[PDB]
Amino acid sequence: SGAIYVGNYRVVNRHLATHNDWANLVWEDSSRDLLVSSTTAQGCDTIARCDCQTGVYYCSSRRKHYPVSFSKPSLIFVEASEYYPARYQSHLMLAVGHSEPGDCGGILRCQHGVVGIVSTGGNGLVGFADVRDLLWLDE
Ligand SMILES: COc1ccccc1CN1C[C@@H](C(N)=O)CCC1=O
Ligand SMILES: [Zn+2]
Repeated sequence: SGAIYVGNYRVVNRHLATHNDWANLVWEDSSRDLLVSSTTAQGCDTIARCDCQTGVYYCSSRRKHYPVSFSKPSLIFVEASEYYPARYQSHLMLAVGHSEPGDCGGILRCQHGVVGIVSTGGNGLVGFADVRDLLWLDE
């Protein structure tokens, strides 16, 4: 679990969105595994606007943060789960590291701010859904 809070927005993994997230929907994209809902409270996370390929992510299945190198956002084939059939997920970044389904929502950060959230894993890889291209999150 986990979310990003910036301004009047809440960014979560689309497959973990609640009834309240869907009742206050701002934007969602199944191909990216992202959903953004509106909030009444003001959030103060900072979104990165950069092309970093190194950062640190939080792994709840180890209660640890890990430094990683990751690929630039791209279209990657993701095996089926109970939430999606096998498909290409867009705007995904991969790194070598540990990830279990419950790790989804853990933040990946660089020196400029939040880069994305855990969205995929297995076979010793971890995948992060990018948010750096969503410029409207700041306004
Ligand atoms: C071993 O599978 C994983 C490991 C870490 C994280 C996630 C998974 C598998 N997964 C993929 C998600 C997606 N983005 O398509 C949907 C929910 C889910 O359980
Ligand atoms: Zn950066």
